[PDB]
Amino acid sequence: NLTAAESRIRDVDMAKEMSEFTKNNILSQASQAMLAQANQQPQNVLQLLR
Amino acid sequence: NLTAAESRIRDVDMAKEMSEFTKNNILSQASQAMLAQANQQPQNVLQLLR
Repeated sequence: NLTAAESRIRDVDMAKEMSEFTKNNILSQASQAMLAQANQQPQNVLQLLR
Repeated sequence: NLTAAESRIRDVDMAKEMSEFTKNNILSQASQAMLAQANQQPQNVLQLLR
């Protein structure tokens, strides 16, 4: 029984944690895509200058 | 007569005790099979990771 409680504190439910891993990754990839879009505005500013 | 009483305390009825032997063994074998089933869940957890 103590093993059970120990595990409930210590052992992660790797199913849910896998889903959180998935999620955090795709949020990172998306975020990077948003950077790749963010940093393209200045070049049309240049098109106004050029 | 005292021999009879002695035996009733001391002498096991090996028929019944044989049946208990049978029983305890098959419970052990079954239990082990349940372990062999128990320890296969984590590998489908891996299939979620992999």
